[PDB]
Amino acid sequence: MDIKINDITLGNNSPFVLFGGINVLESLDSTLQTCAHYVEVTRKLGIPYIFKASFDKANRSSIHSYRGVGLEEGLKIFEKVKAEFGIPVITDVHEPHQCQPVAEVCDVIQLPARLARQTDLVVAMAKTGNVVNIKKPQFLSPSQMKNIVEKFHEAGNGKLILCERGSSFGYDNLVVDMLGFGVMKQTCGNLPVIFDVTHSLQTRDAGSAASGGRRAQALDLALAGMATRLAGLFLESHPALPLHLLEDFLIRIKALDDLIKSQPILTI
Amino acid sequence: MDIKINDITLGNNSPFVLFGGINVLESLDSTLQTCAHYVEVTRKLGIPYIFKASFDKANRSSIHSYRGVGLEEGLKIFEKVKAEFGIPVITDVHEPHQCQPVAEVCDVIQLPARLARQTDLVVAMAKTGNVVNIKKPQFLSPSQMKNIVEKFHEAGNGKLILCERGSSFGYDNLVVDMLGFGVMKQTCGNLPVIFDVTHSLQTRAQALDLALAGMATRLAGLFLESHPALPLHLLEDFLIRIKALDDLIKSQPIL
Amino acid sequence: MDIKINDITLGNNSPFVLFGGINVLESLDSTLQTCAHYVEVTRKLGIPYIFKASFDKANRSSIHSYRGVGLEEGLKIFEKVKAEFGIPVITDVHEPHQCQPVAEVCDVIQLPARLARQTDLVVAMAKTGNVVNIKKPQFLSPSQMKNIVEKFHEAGNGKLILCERGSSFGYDNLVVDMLGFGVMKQTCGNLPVIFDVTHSLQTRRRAQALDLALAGMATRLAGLFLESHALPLHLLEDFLIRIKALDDLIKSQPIL
Amino acid sequence: MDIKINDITLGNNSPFVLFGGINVLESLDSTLQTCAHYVEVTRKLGIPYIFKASFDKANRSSIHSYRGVGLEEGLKIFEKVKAEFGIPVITDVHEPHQCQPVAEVCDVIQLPARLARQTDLVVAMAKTGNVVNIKKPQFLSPSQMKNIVEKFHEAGNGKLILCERGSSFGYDNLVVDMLGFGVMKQTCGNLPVIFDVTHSLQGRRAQALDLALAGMATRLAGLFLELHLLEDFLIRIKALDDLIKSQPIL
Ligand SMILES: [Cl-]
Ligand SMILES: [Cl-]
Ligand SMILES: [Cl-]
Ligand SMILES: [Cl-]
Ligand SMILES: [Cl-]
Ligand SMILES: [Cl-]
Ligand code: NA
Repeated sequence: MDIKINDITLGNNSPFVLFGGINVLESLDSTLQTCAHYVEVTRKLGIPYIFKASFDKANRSSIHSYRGVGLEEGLKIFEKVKAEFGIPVITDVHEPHQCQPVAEVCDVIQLPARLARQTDLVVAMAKTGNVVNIKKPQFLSPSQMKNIVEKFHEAGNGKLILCERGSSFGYDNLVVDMLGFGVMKQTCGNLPVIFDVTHSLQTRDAGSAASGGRRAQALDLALAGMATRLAGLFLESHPALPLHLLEDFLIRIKALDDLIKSQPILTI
Repeated sequence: MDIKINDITLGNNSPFVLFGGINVLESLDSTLQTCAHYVEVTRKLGIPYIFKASFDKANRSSIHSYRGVGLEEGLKIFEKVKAEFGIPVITDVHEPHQCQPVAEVCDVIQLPARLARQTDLVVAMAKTGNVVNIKKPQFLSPSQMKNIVEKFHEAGNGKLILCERGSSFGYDNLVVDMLGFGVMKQTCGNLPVIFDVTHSLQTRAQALDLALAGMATRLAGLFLESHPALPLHLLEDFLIRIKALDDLIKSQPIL
Repeated sequence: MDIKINDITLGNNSPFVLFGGINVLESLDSTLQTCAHYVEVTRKLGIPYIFKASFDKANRSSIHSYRGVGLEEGLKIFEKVKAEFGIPVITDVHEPHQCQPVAEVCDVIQLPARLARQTDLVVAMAKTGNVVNIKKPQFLSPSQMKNIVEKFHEAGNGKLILCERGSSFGYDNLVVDMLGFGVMKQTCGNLPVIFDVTHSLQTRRRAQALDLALAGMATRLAGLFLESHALPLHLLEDFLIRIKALDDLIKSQPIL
Repeated sequence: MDIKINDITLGNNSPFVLFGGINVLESLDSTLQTCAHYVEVTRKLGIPYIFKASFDKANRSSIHSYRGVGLEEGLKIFEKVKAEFGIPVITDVHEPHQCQPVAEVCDVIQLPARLARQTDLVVAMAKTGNVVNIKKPQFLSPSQMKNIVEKFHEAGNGKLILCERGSSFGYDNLVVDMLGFGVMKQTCGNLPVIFDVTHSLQGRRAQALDLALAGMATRLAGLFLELHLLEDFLIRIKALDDLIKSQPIL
């Protein structure tokens, strides 16, 4: 099943879409500057791009870390991003009451992994009728995603993206099961699957030392996921991977994606 | 560090405290019946007791599933439990705005495991000044519980209980690392550690074996659910065993 | 099901049996001294005791680490232990050809975890007719132990002990699933289940070994398997006092 | 570091090599038939090929299960495969005494994962001087492969292949950590790394293809694989391998 996002077609048989941006919105000027870097690199390669940021992030690593400019100013920033660059945008919500006003502006709304079973939020997000990105909790098996999808369907919204972010592996933070992508596609009606490679490399479960040198293998992880035929890649980059590297990185991802997406799926 | 909850002393070198009750509040009358059973059993066995129930199941599998009586009616039920039996109670909170009104009634308020990183919720719970029960996420290493404890300390509340509920073990399965208890005690200032045996068994006579094993490591409390979950009529027999072990362990000097 | 090992009764409802000793037989005099310390302490506390050591350790940290005294001299050392102290002994085997000569001397023979699905070794061990200790591999689940037990039964030997040593948990780490003991008892005919606390900790000390040991023994087990040099040898008495306390309590109550 | 196996170059920047065949050798005729199929498919696609089989099934579910032809007859069959098809072969060894006679015939000898810490087996395999395929244990972090490599080096054999076969994930289940390939390359001197997709897989056809594609995207020396399913698979794997190998390393 494909999802149309303005001009973009998002789907597991379509050219991959890049989701990226900044962690939290600070100001119009800082946002436009960072967005412009992604837009310039993606335009150089012809890759569809959706800008991501949080306006009120409730799960930062300290309780006084800045949560973002907030709903009213955040939406004004997102409006300007859409107008200036002509791209769609994506943000997370965590309060049911925020869903409707966010959905007036933001093309895709995101269901934080920790909240993925929270019924009042699921309903409120569903009722917006917007595209929704469902983050797969690290503690949920891929064959359980169908239950979250079922709740969205019960609440009347089928425009759903499934977002892989890794699975809990010992006290070693996260491992990504490359088979989980296929399990999701098969059980959830071939909804668009996207791969959050950045959060798959998170180390808040066990601390950074428990991940050893393994996180340096991030291009590899991205390539490996995209080899399984995916609608998109969710990826953070700042001058997260560095920006001199972003073009080189996307060249490799686009090469693989183009190769994969050009071949018919295996005969049956 | 010990925590006083009314007349109860909760701590890792004190007689274990039972946090027991039910999944979800469904009516006044069923709640009082179940709680009466727990009170009568625990009083005769001499086991300190805190009554547990959720007022809302916020993450059931269908949007049409029964969620329980809800906040307003749930607090009325908890007020009646406290009046009738004179015991403390515990319930979970899911939204920052629920924290102050829940804390006015419920002695202990509980941070759900999946919400343990929600900073707005941590702050709102902390501000209540109530005793807090921190459910350890299945995806968190025991040496990282300190990170949650640090947030509560920064928010000005140190009356914290650490609650084991198992660790993810592959897909759809949990294991309880019996060494984690000691890791939590050493790295979190010997705050009370309690064991949620019920949720640790998320896919028998297995509950007793697992409870015994956890309590062998010397813990402040046991957290469990029954249904009229352990069959309610087996409660007394179950607790006799747990108390026999707890008494023995607690009588041995710490090494 | 109980197993008699000389005058010892091993079983999940009997007083726990300590299986203790050392990693690798490296000498005669030092072996006897260490064994003597275990004997003195277990006799003082009334705890049944079986001395454990490897004669050939195929597991070493370097290619030229000493592998141990070997079969012939190792069996001689075991003979001396048995003559001097009058206790049973246990050791591991790695090759079918070693089964007979080791079984003639040793009261229990051990199947290494890595070899637990090696059919030729299983058959050769079964055919000795000796008591066998089956080490549960860290990569095998507790409900698969019944398949190893079946192979021994097909080969004619039912005098089997199941030994827990933890399960793989992420990378380079072990966790002991306290529920596995019950799964093994239920699916394998209530054969004796013992807990190798030493090897269950090898990726993680004294206070840890105690907590883990107590936790396991709370589940009602036939025995505890440990190495010293590994627990410091002088702390053996204190450690066993606490284990025996819990074991006596548990074992004195009927099963629920 | 590349390894030459006859006229095959095996390395992490070379065209991938297919290791495949059958589980356990049962007869000459069925072995030659299966091998001929792999040869015909790999030749027409231009993929280097090494034939794999065990002479013995060391783990069977019953004591009375069929065990395979055994060492003596197994080596006679491997000799005939090499004479008929002119390809290298690979088999596993389980006992030190088997190492020298197997190495006389088999180009690559394999260290089973469960036996990777058996020091006497390592030494005996090293002393053959043959190319060795080291199967990574399901509990070991990829950085710990360096400790096994060190042992082989100290025993005088540097012709080593590291082989991924998945990692234990709870009970009775495996996961392949796609980050581990790079870790093994970086910590073990860029020895060839190959991916045992068959044993990593605790329809199922489509799963094997997804997993194989994902691992080969990390840039590997080779792969193990068990109406024309082999060729359809290989066509896709070769397409991806060729693309990956044509990009400079980042
Ligand atoms: Cl903080
Ligand atoms: Cl998560
Ligand atoms: Cl709960
Ligand atoms: Cl959890
Ligand atoms: Cl041992
Ligand atoms: Cl093992
Ligand atoms: Na004997």
